[PDB]
Amino acid sequence: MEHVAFGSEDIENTLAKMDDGQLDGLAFGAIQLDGDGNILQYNAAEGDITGRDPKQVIGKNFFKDVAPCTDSPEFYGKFKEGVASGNLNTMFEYTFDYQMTPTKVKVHMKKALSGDSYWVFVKRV
Ligand SMILES: *C(=O)/C=C\c1ccc(O)cc1
Repeated sequence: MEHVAFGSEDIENTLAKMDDGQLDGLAFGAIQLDGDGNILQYNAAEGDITGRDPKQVIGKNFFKDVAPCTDSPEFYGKFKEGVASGNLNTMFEYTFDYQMTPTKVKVHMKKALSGDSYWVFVKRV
């Protein structure tokens, strides 16, 4: 396992050194996005929540294609305001119900170390 705690204060620094393989070792769901909503990375722990197959979503748009539930001021509204402001760091509970059993999660969104990339972290509550 990759020993990194969900919500860590320097998680962006840590996850910068990892590759596709290493991100599969985390105890929580991790998704990388560009500033538009396209998925750049998707770890196996996230797949173990949504029934989604990582390889088949990478390149698709999160808010438009993959996960319509997040297309809301409560989720997508925060992302866009962060992508706009040049900073994002927020944690909240959400429910995923698209093509899946309604599942309650804790979500964490934080700007990455790179310029136009954002992290979405998911865990069960
Ligand atoms: C509503 O958000 C639907 C779905 C969904 C699919 C994949 C991931 O990673 C989160 C949420």
